[PDB]
Amino acid sequence: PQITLWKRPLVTVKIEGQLKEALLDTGADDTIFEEMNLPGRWKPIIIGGIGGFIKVRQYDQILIEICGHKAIGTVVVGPTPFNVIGRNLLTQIGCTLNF
Amino acid sequence: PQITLWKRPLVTVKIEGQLKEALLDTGADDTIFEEMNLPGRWKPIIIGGIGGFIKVRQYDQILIEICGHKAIGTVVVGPTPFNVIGRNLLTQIGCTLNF
Ligand SMILES: CC(C)CN(C[C@@H](O)[C@H](Cc1ccccc1)NC(=O)O[C@H]1CO[C@H]2OCC[C@H]21)S(=O)(=O)c1ccc(N)cc1
Repeated sequence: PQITLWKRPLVTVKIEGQLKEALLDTGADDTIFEEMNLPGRWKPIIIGGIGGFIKVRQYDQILIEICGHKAIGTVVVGPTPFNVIGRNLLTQIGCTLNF
Repeated sequence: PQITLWKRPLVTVKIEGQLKEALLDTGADDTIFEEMNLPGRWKPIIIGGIGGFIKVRQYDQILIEICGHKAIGTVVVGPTPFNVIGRNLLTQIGCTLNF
């Protein structure tokens, strides 16, 4: 689909059988979600944004189906105000900026 | 232009006669740059990110020429790690996400 930027680019996402709405974020290198359980071993890491840093649990080879397109990649879980689909998964679905 | 997301979507921008590189950020509602001087009256405001909040000076009707395309809108000045072009200005240049 083509997505204008007049409203937040939110998309419905299915992850580990759960339905969530996530932000298509070209400014995010990685994907981060609110607190939730995920398969596989995780490593505690820290990510930095505008105004500070947060501790998060890193998961690898996580399946996400975002707006009907499937992708596997690293997914980070922590206290984020919004679920963010970062470039690590945007590339997988063939997402591009165009103007 | 078409912009894939394998690398950071950095673009060269001219603002107040200054040359800067800025991040095309679909996850940012507003545009914010590192410390710099700008015309017009400003109001101190606060913005929130992934790991906290920062105090910033808000400027309205600021001209930016991003990749050769012109836009006027609110520009926020504060301690951001990267210059970010938010949706308030992305919409003006006709920026869209496509997949
Ligand atoms: C630090 C910047 C490069 C911005 N980043 C992505 C960006 O889209 C965030 C994504 C985002 C969105 C909502 C809340 C927090 C973070 N938005 C943002 O910070 O914008 C702020 C300025 O305009 C305001 O609009 C809301 C946020 C404010 S980030 O959240 O910190 C980030 C950094 C690293 C990773 N792996 C993932 C995300």
